[PDB]
Amino acid sequence: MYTLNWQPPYDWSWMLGFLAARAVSSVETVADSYYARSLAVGEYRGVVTAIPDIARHTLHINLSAGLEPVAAECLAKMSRLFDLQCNPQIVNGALGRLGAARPGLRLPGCVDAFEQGVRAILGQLVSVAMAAKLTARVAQLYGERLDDFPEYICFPTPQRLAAADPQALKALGMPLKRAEALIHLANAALEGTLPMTIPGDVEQAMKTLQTFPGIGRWTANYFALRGWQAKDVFLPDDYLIKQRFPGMTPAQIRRYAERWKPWRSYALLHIWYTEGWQPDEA
DNA sequence: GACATGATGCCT
DNA sequence: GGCAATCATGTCA
Ligand code: NA
Repeated sequence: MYTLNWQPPYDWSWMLGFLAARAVSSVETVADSYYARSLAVGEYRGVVTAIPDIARHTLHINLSAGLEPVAAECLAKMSRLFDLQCNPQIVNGALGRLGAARPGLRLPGCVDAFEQGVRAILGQLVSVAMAAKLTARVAQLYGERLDDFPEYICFPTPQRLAAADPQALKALGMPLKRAEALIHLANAALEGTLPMTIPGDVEQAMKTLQTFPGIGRWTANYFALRGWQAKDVFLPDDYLIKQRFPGMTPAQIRRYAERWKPWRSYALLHIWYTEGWQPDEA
């Protein structure tokens, strides 16, 4: 019913492929031509479907009945998930050769910052496939099924996670520190200690998110990128990044990444998806 | 089974 | 730089 525009080029197969690898069973459904998932805007809940239209560079958003009242907030969420604000002619004209290979590359955002936080935490150490299994387990155990769309389940809400038993989450296959971290993150969301949208001083914000238990530099940086759609952050502590920077240490990688300001976030994404990439020997 | 390795948090 | 950490895989006695 709703239509949003985007500025070509846009690589929909990469975006959907990125979201597919991380899809939580019963929450999201990712196809080649569309994306769908349960969605809760406050006491309102339902299913959102995003169907791109490469031809007319338009994204069609469909909403089940229960979300109609809060349509705009739903559109705002899909626009942050799919990064429709992106001006590729600017980012590429800044990353040079680094982006030449994938010009329609976008920053996968999120639909709800608290949810992205959960994911960030359970995305530590393990592979993308195991973090996905973990998040599915947490969802099946703490989420709520939709009334009118039984196949779907809503992602666990902060209140429910704040009440959870640490051991109950642990027994799902995660370290206790990780389980406790989720419980603390949920309590921050409950009271508002968790910035739900990008703040004025991202750096200072991350610095504070780093005081929470179970949340370190990788998690806060990753959260900022995905949950706040922050455009200028790098993940030097990332397992695949250290592998892209053979030998170089995190701090090194840091000064080296600076050359990509203020689009470091996009650079991280291009480097993640450039199989044999390596730094241009200084 | 005792290890050790693959895929972040946090302390000294 | 080391200790803690979970599930999955691969050695080795
Ligand atoms: Na911390």
